[PDB]
Amino acid sequence: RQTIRHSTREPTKATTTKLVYQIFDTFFAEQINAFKRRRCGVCEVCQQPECGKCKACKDMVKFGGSGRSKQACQERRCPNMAMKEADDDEEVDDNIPEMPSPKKMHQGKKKKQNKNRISWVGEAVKTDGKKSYYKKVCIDAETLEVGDCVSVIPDDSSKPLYLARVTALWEDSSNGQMFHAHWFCAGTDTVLGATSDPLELFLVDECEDMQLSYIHSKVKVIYKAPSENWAMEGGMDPESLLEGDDGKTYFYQLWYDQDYARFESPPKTQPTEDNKFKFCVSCARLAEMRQKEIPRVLEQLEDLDSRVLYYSATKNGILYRVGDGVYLPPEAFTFNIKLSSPVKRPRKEPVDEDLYPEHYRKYSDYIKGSNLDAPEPYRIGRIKEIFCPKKSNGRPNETDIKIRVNKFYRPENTHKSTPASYHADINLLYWSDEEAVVDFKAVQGRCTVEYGEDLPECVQVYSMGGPNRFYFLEAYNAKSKSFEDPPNHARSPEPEIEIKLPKLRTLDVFSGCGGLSEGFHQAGISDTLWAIEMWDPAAQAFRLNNPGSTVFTEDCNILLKLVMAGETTNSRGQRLPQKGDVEMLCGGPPCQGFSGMNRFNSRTYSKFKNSLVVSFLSYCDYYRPRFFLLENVRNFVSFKRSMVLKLTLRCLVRMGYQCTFGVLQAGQYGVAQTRRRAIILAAAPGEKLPLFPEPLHVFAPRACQLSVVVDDKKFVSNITRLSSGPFRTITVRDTMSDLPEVRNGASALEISYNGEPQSWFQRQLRGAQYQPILRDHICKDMSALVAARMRHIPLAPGSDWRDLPNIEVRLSDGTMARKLRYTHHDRKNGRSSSGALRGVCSCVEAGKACDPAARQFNTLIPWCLPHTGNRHNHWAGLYGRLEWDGFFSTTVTNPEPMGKQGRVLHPEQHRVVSVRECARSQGFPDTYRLFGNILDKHRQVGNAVPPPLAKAIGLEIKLCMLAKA
Ligand SMILES: Nc1ncnc2c1ncn2[C@@H]1O[C@H](C[C@@H](N)CC[C@H](N)C(=O)O)[C@@H](O)[C@H]1O
Ligand SMILES: [Zn+2]
Ligand SMILES: [Zn+2]
Ligand SMILES: [Zn+2]
Ligand SMILES: [Zn+2]
Repeated sequence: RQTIRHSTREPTKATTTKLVYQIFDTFFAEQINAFKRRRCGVCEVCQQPECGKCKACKDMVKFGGSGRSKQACQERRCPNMAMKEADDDEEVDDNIPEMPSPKKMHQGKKKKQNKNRISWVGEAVKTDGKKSYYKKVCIDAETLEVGDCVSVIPDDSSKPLYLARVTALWEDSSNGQMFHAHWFCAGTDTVLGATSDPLELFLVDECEDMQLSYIHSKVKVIYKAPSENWAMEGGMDPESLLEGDDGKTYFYQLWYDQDYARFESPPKTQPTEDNKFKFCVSCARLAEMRQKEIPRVLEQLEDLDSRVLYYSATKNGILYRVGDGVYLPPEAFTFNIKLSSPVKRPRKEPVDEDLYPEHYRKYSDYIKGSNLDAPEPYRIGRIKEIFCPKKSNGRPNETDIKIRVNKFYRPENTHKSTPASYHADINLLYWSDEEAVVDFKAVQGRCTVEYGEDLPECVQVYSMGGPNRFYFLEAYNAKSKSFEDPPNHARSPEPEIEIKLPKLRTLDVFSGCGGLSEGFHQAGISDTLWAIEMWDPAAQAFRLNNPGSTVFTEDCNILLKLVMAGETTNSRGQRLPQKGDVEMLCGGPPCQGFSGMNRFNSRTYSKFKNSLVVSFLSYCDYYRPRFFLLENVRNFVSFKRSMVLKLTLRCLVRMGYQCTFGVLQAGQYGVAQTRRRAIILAAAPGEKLPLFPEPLHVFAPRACQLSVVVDDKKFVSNITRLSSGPFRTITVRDTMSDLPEVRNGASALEISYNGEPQSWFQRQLRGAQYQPILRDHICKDMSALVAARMRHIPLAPGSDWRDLPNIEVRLSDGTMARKLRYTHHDRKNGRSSSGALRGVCSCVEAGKACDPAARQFNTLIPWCLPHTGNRHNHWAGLYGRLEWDGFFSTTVTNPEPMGKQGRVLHPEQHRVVSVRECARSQGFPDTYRLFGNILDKHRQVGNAVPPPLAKAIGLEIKLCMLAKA
């Protein structure tokens, strides 16, 4: 801010461990400021013009006075005063990712060296064809045995020096004195970049045979495994095996996946007792990958005239058998039912511009084309046959595996169309005698589809019981467009039980009201015994939902200092968590202060160096939990030239943790809301690093750009579902179609649902509450003028302020709303059809200034919008209504009609979305308790992580727990 222009503006060292501190101390040397609440210049108060008749305005320069009391006009006490939360992915700085996959680094020509003396030492130890392997070799003085590391020189100088481990030494009668090189990857070639230790290397699946003449020199490389007491080493002082070793010698401790930015513990792959002298883990693994991805049929069950049928086939590590469920692209096949195509349009008639003067501002959006709609979910079908053609001789072709399936219908696939999806379970299907033939290769995955009546338990238990589960009760006949019982051939007929490991004691920092913990708990992997939330209202709410937890309502920095000093309890008399108590650490630290993309500064970094991110990493380091989870706004991966992301990974790698990062879209996991979150996963040395959750629901493509660029390298997660998904997208209708109509200003904290749930989504969220009570279906009370605006926004899909009628209106308070007057000729936007001007200030002129007297007040159409319209894409979305078929925007923390981030009017009712509706958009069970005043509740809901999203992530961690032997 320039000064205090009507502004009502409202130790410092973070608690760190010596390891974390030293990692961050290295950067942005200083040798060659508390948060201030701003006001949202949008509410009907900030809009208010300085009256100039009170101690405030009368104490300013404008109204005769001294600029002493910077206090703003009294008629401008912003009720929505707020801190600028970095939770602002409002930058879309990746809407056009134009890049490939990280080309296997070492791909390139190397320089042959002129070592003048290379002679085998000892006698051969094998003779596989033209290859006679040796145990040792001697080059110009130097000596090499397998297991030793060498260095090769790239031909291109734009490439670094290569380091490799010699896994074999042999001599080929056709190539000479060879060796196998298993390449290492230097830290600066990983996402860490220049933030890594200059001596640290990482293992990668890159190797190649090569002539010993390419060897440049011998190099020492030591392995740095986790100590016996790794989990207790948190907080200790930086040790050392030896100085010449970890201090001055190349070392490594982890494996690295360049495509996924995954740092993992070294593979354990074993060597058959046929290659203990020529084993290469890389080849071993690469061999697994090539074989794990060759669609191949197995046992056969019949040999016919033109093709042979098999009982099962395997593709991508998954075994497919006849009768199984399979996922197919929407292109795989069509349904007999003709996808109806609409015709005609409105009976030709333009809009009345005298009445709707700001409607022309909608043409730019229109012509600019509309953004793509969510893809169709997967086609689903039962495997009837698995067959291979027949070679031009008589033998089955395996390079071509085909599958004949039964087409399953989704309710929306029948003649009933989309409306059929409204009340149907998301996993409800219909059997069909329609068949299709596709290439096994087209299969996207395996799924379970069972006849509901023969299930050993109810539909709900079966659905909440496992991934990719579908069911059917009736069959569908497209020809007669009728519903009949399923045939008998449509029924059934190493499966054990459902092992349930104990929950991990979880410490959730910056817990907010609990979204993240709720989802984790729902995944059945955790029990948040300890939470930290400095903001009281949200801390109270966490208490309400987790009676068995210990909630600390204080700066996360004070508690950690206590435990580090040896304290076991705190001033309030609460028991502090100690090493061994925390098995999992999760949280979302605020990034306020360094939310910009611009590079770090010497000053701007000294503050980040003491930010909550460093404090959170300190917690991770000290407690050394089994699994670490850091969630944040998508842009966490970009802030400050990605240094925030690189230093966070760098710090985890230094701790010896396995770690990765990724970006997820919440809408892909069950909510009718767009919200991308950055996710950093870390896992203990003896754990299995989790994978990111594969999308469950199809969602708008433009909202699903998940890739990330760091220092010109593109990273993606393990996610393979990029076009379709198992379930249809969840809409606003799915979210709140069942809610009782309330009015602007609703305050009844407890009302009746007055009806039954309608959508599958609603069924899940209202739960199995004995005496169901609809809570918090309350919404902000808008001024008589704002309310008037809302009731005048059409219900037609995509209506907003640009649809308001320029008419005089009496208000609920009694005053009259005047018409907006077009006073200046805007040469850019022209005139209306009748000849009316379109400008509302002098600025629409040639550079001209803003005649302060040109401002208008209390006009249905807000003067400010056409005023600055041309420079904000016509403020599309303001006073806009949510669409029943659409989704919420990143759930607002304080719904405002003219708020940038705000497209918040209810689909049909003339009000802004209620607290409960917002909680629905986040996936919170209707029984989830919130605490505080209405604005406090909105904040709670909005800052939280959507449970469905955290649940998905939680299930990935669960898989790792079950896999640990
Ligand atoms: N120094 C601090 N110590 C503890 N909590 C803080 C601190 N600074 C901010 N917070 C709280 O951190 C939270 C950040 C939230 N956006 C996180 C929400 C959370 N992941 C959820 O699912 O509900 C807010 O509730 C803040 O009030
Ligand atoms: Zn305001
Ligand atoms: Zn005043
Ligand atoms: Zn190899
Ligand atoms: Zn102006």
